Amino acid sequence: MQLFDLSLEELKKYKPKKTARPDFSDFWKKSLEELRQVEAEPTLESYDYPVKGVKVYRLTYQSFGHSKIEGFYAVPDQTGPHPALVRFHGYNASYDGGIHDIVNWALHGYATFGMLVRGQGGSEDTSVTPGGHALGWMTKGILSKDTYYYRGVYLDAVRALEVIQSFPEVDEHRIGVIGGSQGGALAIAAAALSDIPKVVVADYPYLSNFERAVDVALEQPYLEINSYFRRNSDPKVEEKAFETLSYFDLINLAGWVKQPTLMAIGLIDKITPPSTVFAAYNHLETDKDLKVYRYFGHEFIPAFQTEKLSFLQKHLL
Amino acid sequence: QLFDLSLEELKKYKPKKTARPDFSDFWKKSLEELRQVEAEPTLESYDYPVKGVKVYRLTYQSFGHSKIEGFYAVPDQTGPHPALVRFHGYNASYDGGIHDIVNWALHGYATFGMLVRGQGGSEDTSVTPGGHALGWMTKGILSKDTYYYRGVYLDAVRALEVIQSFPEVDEHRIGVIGGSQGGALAIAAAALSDIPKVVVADYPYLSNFERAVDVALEQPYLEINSYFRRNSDPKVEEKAFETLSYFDLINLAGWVKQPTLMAIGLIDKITPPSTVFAAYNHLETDKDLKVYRYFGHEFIPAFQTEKLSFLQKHLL
Amino acid sequence: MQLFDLSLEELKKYKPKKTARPDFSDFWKKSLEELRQVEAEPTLESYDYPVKGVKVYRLTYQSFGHSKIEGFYAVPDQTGPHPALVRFHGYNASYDGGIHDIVNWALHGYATFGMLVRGQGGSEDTSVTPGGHALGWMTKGILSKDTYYYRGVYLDAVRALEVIQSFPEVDEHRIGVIGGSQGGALAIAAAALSDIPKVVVADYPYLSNFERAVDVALEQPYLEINSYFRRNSDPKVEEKAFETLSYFDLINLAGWVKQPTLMAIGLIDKITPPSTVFAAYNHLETDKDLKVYRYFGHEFIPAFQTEKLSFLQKHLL
Amino acid sequence: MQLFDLSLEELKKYKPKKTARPDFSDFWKKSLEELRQVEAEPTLESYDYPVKGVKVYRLTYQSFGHSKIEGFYAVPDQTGPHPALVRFHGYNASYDGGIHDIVNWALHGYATFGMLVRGQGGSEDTSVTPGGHALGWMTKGILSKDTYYYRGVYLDAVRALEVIQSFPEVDEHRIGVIGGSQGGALAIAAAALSDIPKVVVADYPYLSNFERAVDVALEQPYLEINSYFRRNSDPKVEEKAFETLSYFDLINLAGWVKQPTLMAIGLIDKITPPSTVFAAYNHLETDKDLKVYRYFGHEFIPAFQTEKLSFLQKHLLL
Amino acid sequence: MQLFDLSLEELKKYKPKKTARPDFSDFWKKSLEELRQVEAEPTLESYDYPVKGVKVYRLTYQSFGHSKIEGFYAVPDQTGPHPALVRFHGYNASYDGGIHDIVNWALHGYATFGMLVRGQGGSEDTSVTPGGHALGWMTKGILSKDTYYYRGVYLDAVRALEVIQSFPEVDEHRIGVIGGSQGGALAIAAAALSDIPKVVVADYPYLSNFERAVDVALEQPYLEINSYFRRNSDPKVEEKAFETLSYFDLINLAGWVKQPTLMAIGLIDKITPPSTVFAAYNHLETDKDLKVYRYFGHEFIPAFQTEKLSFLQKHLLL
Amino acid sequence: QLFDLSLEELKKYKPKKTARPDFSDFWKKSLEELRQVEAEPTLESYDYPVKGVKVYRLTYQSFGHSKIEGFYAVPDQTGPHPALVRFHGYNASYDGGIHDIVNWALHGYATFGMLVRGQGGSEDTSVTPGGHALGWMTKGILSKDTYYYRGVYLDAVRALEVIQSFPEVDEHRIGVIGGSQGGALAIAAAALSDIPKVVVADYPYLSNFERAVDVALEQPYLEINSYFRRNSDPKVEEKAFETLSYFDLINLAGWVKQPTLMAIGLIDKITPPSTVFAAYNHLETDKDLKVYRYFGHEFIPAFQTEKLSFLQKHLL
Ligand SMILES: O[C@@H]1[C@@H](O)[C@H](O)OC[C@H]1O
Ligand SMILES: O[C@@H]1[C@@H](O)[C@H](O)OC[C@H]1O
Ligand SMILES: O[C@@H]1[C@@H](O)[C@H](O)OC[C@H]1O
Ligand SMILES: [Cl-]
Ligand SMILES: [Cl-]
Ligand SMILES: [Cl-]
Ligand SMILES: [Cl-]
Ligand SMILES: [Cl-]
Ligand SMILES: [Cl-]
Ligand SMILES: [Cl-]
Ligand SMILES: [Cl-]
Ligand SMILES: [Cl-]
Repeated sequence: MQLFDLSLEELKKYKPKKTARPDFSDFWKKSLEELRQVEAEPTLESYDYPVKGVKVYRLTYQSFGHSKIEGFYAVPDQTGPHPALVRFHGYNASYDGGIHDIVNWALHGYATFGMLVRGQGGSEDTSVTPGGHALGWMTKGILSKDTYYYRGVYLDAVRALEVIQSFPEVDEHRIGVIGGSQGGALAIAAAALSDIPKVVVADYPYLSNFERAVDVALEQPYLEINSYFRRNSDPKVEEKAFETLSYFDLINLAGWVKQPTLMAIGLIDKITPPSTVFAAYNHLETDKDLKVYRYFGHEFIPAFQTEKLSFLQKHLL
Repeated sequence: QLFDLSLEELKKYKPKKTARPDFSDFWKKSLEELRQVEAEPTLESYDYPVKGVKVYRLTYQSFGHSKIEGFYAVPDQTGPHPALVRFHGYNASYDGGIHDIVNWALHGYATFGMLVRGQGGSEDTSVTPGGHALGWMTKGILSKDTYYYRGVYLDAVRALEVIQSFPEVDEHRIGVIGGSQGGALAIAAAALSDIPKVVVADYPYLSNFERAVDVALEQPYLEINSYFRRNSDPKVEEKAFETLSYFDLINLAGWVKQPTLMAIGLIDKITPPSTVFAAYNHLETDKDLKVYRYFGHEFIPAFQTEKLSFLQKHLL
Repeated sequence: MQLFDLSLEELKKYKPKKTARPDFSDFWKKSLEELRQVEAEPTLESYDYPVKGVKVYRLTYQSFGHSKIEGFYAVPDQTGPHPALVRFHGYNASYDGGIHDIVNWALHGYATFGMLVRGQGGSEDTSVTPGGHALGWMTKGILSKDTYYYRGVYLDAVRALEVIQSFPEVDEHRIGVIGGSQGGALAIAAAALSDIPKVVVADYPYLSNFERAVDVALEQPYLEINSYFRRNSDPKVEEKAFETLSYFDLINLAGWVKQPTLMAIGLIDKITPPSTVFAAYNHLETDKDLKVYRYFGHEFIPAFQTEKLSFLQKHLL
Repeated sequence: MQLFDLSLEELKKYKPKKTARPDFSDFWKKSLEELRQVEAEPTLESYDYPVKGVKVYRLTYQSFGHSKIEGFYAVPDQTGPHPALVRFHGYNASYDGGIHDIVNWALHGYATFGMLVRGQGGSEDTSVTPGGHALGWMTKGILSKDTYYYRGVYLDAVRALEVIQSFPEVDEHRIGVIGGSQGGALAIAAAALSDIPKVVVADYPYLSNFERAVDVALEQPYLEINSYFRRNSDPKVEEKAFETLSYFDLINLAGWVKQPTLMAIGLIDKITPPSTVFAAYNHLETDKDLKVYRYFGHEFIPAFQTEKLSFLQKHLLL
Repeated sequence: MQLFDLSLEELKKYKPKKTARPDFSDFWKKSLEELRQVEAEPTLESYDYPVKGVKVYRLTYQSFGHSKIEGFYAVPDQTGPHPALVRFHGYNASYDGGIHDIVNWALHGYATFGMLVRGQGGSEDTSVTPGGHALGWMTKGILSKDTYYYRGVYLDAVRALEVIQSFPEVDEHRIGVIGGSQGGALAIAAAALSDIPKVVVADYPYLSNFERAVDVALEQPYLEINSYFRRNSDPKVEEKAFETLSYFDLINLAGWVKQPTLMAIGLIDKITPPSTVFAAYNHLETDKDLKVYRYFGHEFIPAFQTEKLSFLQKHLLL
Repeated sequence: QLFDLSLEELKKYKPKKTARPDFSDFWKKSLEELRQVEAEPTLESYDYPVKGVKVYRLTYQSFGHSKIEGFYAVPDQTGPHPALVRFHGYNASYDGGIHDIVNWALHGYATFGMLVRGQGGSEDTSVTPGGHALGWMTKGILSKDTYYYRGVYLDAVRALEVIQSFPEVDEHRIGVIGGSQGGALAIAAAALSDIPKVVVADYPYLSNFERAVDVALEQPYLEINSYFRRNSDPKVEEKAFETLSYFDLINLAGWVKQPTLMAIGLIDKITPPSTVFAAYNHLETDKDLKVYRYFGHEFIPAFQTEKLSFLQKHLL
C-alpha cells in the first residue's frame, strides 16, 4: 500500500477539538454506577491446554446489563503475586478466544485475561437492539449513549480490571491493559475510567475522532457508520449518531488517562487512519510515547512487539 | 458468469430435508409464544409527496415483546383493499423502502414493509447468547430458541395477523412478497400462517444452508463460514447446522399451500441457483420458477412484469 | 467509497469559465432549424402492462436526421389534461425501456414518456460514424459538432417535448423534464433549448465540464474520451474534440435554463464527479436548488426521491 | 490467470454443430453483390514516417454502404512486385492506426495495409443504428443480418483484398491476411469470402461459436451480447440475435477457407476462450495448424511470432 | 474464499506417480557429500530480547557452497538438555527473523532455531544465478538440479539439524522440525535427508507435486514457474525445469520420512492447493496424520496450533 | 488517472542529489574492476525467419566474471552500421526480446539486446549477502559493492565496449535505448561511458528512490518497502538508501553529455512522473522530455515516432 493520510509533520500536530458534550463525565459517572450495581460473581473453571508452566482457565463475570462476560485466563504456574494483563481483541478479530496469545503472555510472566468483546469473540450482550442499524456492531444502538453497543463493552473492560485485581495471585499494583485497534481503544478507555491499570499499550487504537474517521477511512469498520447514514438519510439521525459517538470517542477519553501509555501506528493503515490515531495520542496528557512505523498498516508490527514487551517488562515485570 | 449446477441439474436438485424430529414442534411452540404477546398495533399517519395514497408508520408487538415497525401505504379510496406484506433484503433497507411501499399502494395494494429486526428497522429484544461472526446470520446460532431469525419469522407471521385485522384490508386477498431474505420471509410466513393467499419470492435466501456455505461466493451466507473460522470446535458446527435446519426453506417449503412465484438468476453469487432451486423443488403447491440466465442477485425487469401480473391475477 | 473531489466548501464556489465558442448559440439555432425541418409524424400504439389505472403506449416520432425515436408512454387512466414528464435514462442504463418506472410515474399522476436515447436503450440513430472512436457513444463523431453523437440526442429530447405537449390529454403548461446522469444532462439541455418544460429535475447530471471531468472521473463513461485520445495521439485531435464537446457541455447550456431546477449530487460519486455537477449547477441562473448527499455516489438516493416527488408535485400536480 | 475452459484433450475434439441458416451462402452472395456495386475508387496519399527503406501511405477506398475505409499502407522501398499483407486489428485495440507495426511488416518485406475497422481504429461506418444495443459494436444492428455491424466490416475486409491486389507493385499471388482476435476473425472471414488471399494467419480468432462464447467468456467483448440481453429481456430478441450472429460466426465460415491457415491460442485466454477458438479451427478443412500455448492468454505470444514470421516467409516472401 | 480443488473424497485418494528420476537418491547422496565437505564452524552470539526465562542468540554456520546461514536461537533459561526445534519460515514471509515466535517456542520449553532461508529472511546464498528466471526464488537455477535454489536451502536445513544436535544443551534425541508452507516443505525435506529429527510438523507444505501445482494454484509463488515458462517458450526448457523440480518435490522425498509426522491443510488454500498437500501426505509411509480444516486457507489455523503444541509436547517436551 | 505532482510542479521538481562524497570514487573503482575482466566476447549465428538481417547470440564476460548475453541483429548489408544497445524492463524480457531486436536491425541498426542479470537472461555471479525482499531490487542492498545493479550497470558499460569493438559497427554512431529499467540502464551507461552518442529513455526507473518509495503505487519500487517491512532496524533503512544513492539517476544524470530523449506518462504508477522528471531535471545536456497525459507505464505510440525520428536524425 502507500501513504494517504496527513503528512507525518501534520499528524504530529493534529489535535481536533474535543466533541464531548457537557454531560460527558456525568454519563460515565452514571454508567459506572450502573455497573457497580451488578455483582461481579466471577467464576473460574480450569481449562486444558498443551503448555507447560502455565495454568489456563475460563473466566466469566457479570457486568453491565447483567451480561455474562468471558475470556480465557492464563496464569504463570509459580507462586505469585503475578503482574497481570487484560488483553482486548480487535473488532470481529477474535478466533477461539485468542487463547494461544493469552497463554504466551502468561509464558512471558503475566497473569493474562483476554476479555472477549460482547457478541464478537465471545461473551453475552443483553443490551437490546433499539432499531435498525448497519451490518455490524458499530451502529448498534447508536441513537443514544445509553443504548450504544460500546457502553456495555467499555464497562465490561472496567469490570474486567476489577475482577482481575481482586484475584489474590494477582499483584493489583502491576496490572496493564493492552490491545490492538478496537482492543487498543478498550485499553485506553479502561485506563480513563479506572485507575486500576498501571500502564497502557494500544496498537493503532480504534474508536477515535469519529467525525474525521468516516471521511478518511478506506476500509471497515468505521465505514459501517457511513453505511448506517446511507440507510437513514434523516439529517437529525446523523447529528444524533455523532452525538452518541462522542461519549465513546478516544479524543474525549484520552484526557482522563494518567497511566504511562505506549501507542503504535502504521502510516499506511487504512482501517484506523494515522490521523485518527494521532488524534487520540495528542489528547493524552500523561507519560506517553507513539511508535510510528512508515511501512506498516493495520497489522502486526514486529518492531512494535519488542517495544511492547520491553515497555511491559519495565513497568510490570 | 455461470458457476453453479447446470440448468438441467438444477431442475432436479432436491436435497434431503434436514428438519429434526421436533421441527413442527419447535414452530408450534414458537407460534404459541408469539400468540402470548398482544399485538397492540399502532398507526401514525406519515406525510409523503404522493397523491391517491395515505402513508402510515405501523408498529406492533411481537415475539420477545419486540416492537416491529414499517411503513404502511394504503390506496386513498374505499376498501377493502387487497394487501401485501413486503419483506426487504438482508441489510438492504434504506429509509424503510418507503418509496417502493408507496408505489405498491399506487398499484392498488395496501402495503406494509415490515422492517427486519435491527436491520432496516424494528427492535430486537432477543439477547446475544455469545460470540458470533460480523452480522445477523450467526447471532444466537447455537440454539433454535435464540437464533436471530426465530424472532424475524415470527414478526413476519405477526405482520400478517395485524394487517388482516385491518378493516380496510381484504383478509382473503393478502400476498407476501420479498427479495432474497425478503423472499425467504415470504415463504416462511406462508408456511407458518395460512393468512397469505399467494407468495412471491425473488431468489429466496436462508435455503439449503449446508450447500450454501460451500457454493456461495459472496455475503451473507459466508457469515456462517466466518463464524466457524472463529469457533473451530467441531461440535459448534454440528450444533449451528442443527439450529439452521429449523429455519431452512427446504424444510419449510413443504408447508406452503399458497400459489407461489419464484425467480432466480443463473449467475447469482449471493443466493446460488442451486439453493434457490432446492427451496423451489421442496414446494408442493401451485408454483412457478422464472429462470433468468443473464441475471444475478439484483432487480430483474422481466420478473417485475411477471410479479405484477401474478399479484394482479390473484389479488387485484 | 470515500470523499475524493474538491471539498464541499470549494465545490460551492467551483464555477469554471464557459468554454462555449463564439458560434455557440448559432450552432444550436441552426441545429434546432434542421430539427424543425423534420415532421414529427408521431405514432401511438397501445401496449399491454399489468397495471390498473394507467394506459401504456409505445410512442415513436421522427427527429434530427429523420431518426425514429421511441419510448414507452404511460398516462393516468382518467380524464385530463394531465401534467406530464419526459424522463431521460442514464448512459447505457436502460433496461426494457425503463417501462416499470414510466408506469409508476404515471401512477403518481404524470403522463410520462421515457425517451430512449439513440442506439442505447432504444431508438434509431441515422447519424453516420465519421471515423474511429473509443468503445462507446461518448466519442462518436467527436471531431465535429455537426456529427457528434449528442447533437441528435439533444434534438431528440427537444422534439420529445414538442410531441408530448401536442397531445390533447397533456397540459402543455405542466410539463417537467427529469433524468439521472446522462438523463439529467438531457433534462437540463432540453430546458435550455426549449421553453416547453416548466421545471427541471436532474440527478448528478453528466456531460458537464468535460475538460475537468476527464481529469477527475475515476470510472466510465467520461474516461471514454481519455481512451479516445490514447488511440489518436494527434494533439490537434484533442483540441478539436474538446472544441466539439463545448457545444454540448452543461456549463455552457446552463445559462439558458430559466425553469425552476432541482439537482442532486453524491459526494463520493466517481462517475459524475461532484465538481463537474457543481460546475453545471453554478452556471444556472434560475430558481434552483442542489441537494447534496455526503454518503452517496452515482446511484439511487432515497432522500432525493422524496425531494424529487415533492418538487414535481408542487410545480406540476 | 489459470486454466478454465475444456481440457486440452476435449478442446482438440470440440467441434460444435454449425449454426448457419439455410440462406447462409445466399446472404453472403447477396452481400458480396452489394459490395461489388460500390466502386472502390481507392486513393493513395504518401505519409511521412521516420523509417528508411519503406514508403508509407494513407490508403482509403469505398466499400459496403459507400463507407470510406482507411488504413496505413507501407511498401518496401524497392522494385516489386512485393508479397502483401492485409492486417486486421483487434476489437477497440487500434492505436494511431497500428502504423508502427504496419511499417515493420513492410520492413520484413511485405507491402502491408492495416485496414481500420469501422468506427474503431478508423474508417467510416455509414450503416445506421436500427435501435438500442449494448455499449460497444458487438450488438449494433444485431436484430438483422442485413444491419449487423460486422456485415460491413467483413465486406470492407474483402474489398481491402480487392484493392490491394489491384496495385501493380503487389504480387496478387502472394497476398496473406493476418490479424489477432477480431483481426484473426476478419482474416478467416476474408479468406472464406474471397479467394484472393493465399494464406491466413489468425491469432486466437474472435467472433466464433457465439452461443458458447457468451457462456464461457469471462471478459469483454463477447459479454456485450450478454449485456444486450440484460437490456432486452424479450425471448424472441435472443433467438433473433443468435440467428443474426450465425451469419458471421467463424464456425460457419471456416468451411469455405481453402488457404493454408495458421492459428494460435493461449489456454488461459479469457477473452476468446480456447473452446471457441478450437471450434473455429476444427471447422476448417484446409491445410492448417493450431499452435497451442499453455501459459498465455489474449496477448502477444513471442513463440507464435516466430511461427507467424516463418509461416508467412515460407508461403509469401519465399 | 471457497472450495475449488478436488473434493475431500478425491483428495484423500490423490497420490500422483512419483516423478523422481533414476538418479534421485544419487543426487541427494552427492549433495549431502558436498555439504559434509563444508565445516559447519558455527558461531553463537548472545542477543538481547525483552523476555524472562529465555536466552536468545544469533546463530550462524557454514553450509553448502560455503554459504553463511543464520537465524535466531532461543533457549529456555534453565539446565538442559532441552528438547529442540528447528523452525523454517514461509516463502518471503520472514520478518525480523521471526524472532518473537522463536522466543515463544523457547518459552514453551524448546531450544529453538529459526533458520533463515537463503536470500529471503536472511542468510547468505553464494550460489550463482546461471541465467534468466522469473521474479523470485522459485526458478533461480531451475535448469539444473545442481544449480537449483532449493538445493542449497535443503542442505542448509540438514546442516541446521547437525549444528543444533551438536549443542551440549540440546537433547539430540528430542529434536523436531517444524514450518509452514515453504517451512513445512523444508521440515519434510530435512526429515527425509537426515535421521536427526525425531518428529515433523508441516503446515500445508509447499514444493509439492509441481506439475499439478502450476495448473491448480491461483496465487504466488507456484505461479512463478508459470511466469518463467512465459519468458522462455522453448519446450525443452519446460521439460528440463520440471526435471529439475522433481529432485526437490515432496512427493519424491516423502517416502524417505520415517519420523512421526503431523500436517495441516485448509481446503480453501489457494497458495498450496489441497491436492498438492494431500499428494505429499499420501506419499508418506510413516506414523502420520493430516488435520483438515474446511474453512481455512494459507494462514494461521488456531485449531492446528493446539494440535501442533500437543503433538510436539507428546513427542518431545514430556 | 492523474495522481503525482501537477505538471507545473513536475517541471520544477529537482530534488537535491543524494550522492555520497565517494560517489565518483565508487564508480571509478567499479569501472576499474570491470576493466580487469577481459570481455572475451563470442558470436554465434542464430536462425530467425527474417530477410535482410543476420541474428546472433552474443555473450561477453563482465563484472564478477559474469557471462552476459543477448541477441544481436545486424542489417544484412555492408557496414559500418549505426548501432543500438537496447535494455529491457524489469522482469519484462520474453525470449530475449528478439523480435524487437530484429525490427531495430530492420530499421538499419546493428542492435544488441543486453539481457539483465538473472532476469531476461545472463549470468549473475554476485553472491546474495543476506535476506532481501522478493525480487532483485533489494539484493545486496546493504552495500554499494554488493548491490544488484552494480553488476548490471557495469554489464551495460561493457556491452557498449564490446559492440563498439565490432568492425561492422560505426563506433561514432552508437545509441543506448530502453524502457523504465531499460531507460535507467541507458542513462547510467551514458553517464559512465562516453561511447554512446545519444540516449533514449522511456520513463526511466531507479530514480529518486527516497521519493519513489512514497509515491509509487505498484511494483517494483515497493520491493524496497517490502524489504524494510522485513528488516525493521532503522540503520538498515539508512544503509539501504545510502546504497541506492550510488545508483540513483538523479546522481548519475549530471554526467550525461549525450543528446537525450525521455518520455513519461502522467498516469504512470510504476515509475511516477515526479521520479522521472527528477532524473530529467538533473540532466545538463542536449535534452527533451516528451510528456503524455493519457499514458502510463506502457508502450506510447506517439513516442515511438519521436524515438525513431530522434535516432534516425542522430544515427542514420
Ligand atoms: O472452540 C475452541 C476449541 O475448539 C479450542 O480447542 O480451544 C479454544 C476454543 O475457543
Ligand atoms: O532487525 C530486527 C530488529 O529491529 C529487532 O529488534 O530484532 C530482530 C531484528 O531482525
Ligand atoms: O528461448 C527462445 C527460443 O525458444 C525462441 O525460439 O527464440 C527466442 C529465445 O529466447
Ligand atoms: Cl438505535
Ligand atoms: Cl491496512
Ligand atoms: Cl449462540
Ligand atoms: Cl469523428
Ligand atoms: Cl438492431
Ligand atoms: Cl538456470
Ligand atoms: Cl488462501
Ligand atoms: Cl545485503
Ligand atoms: Cl501504469
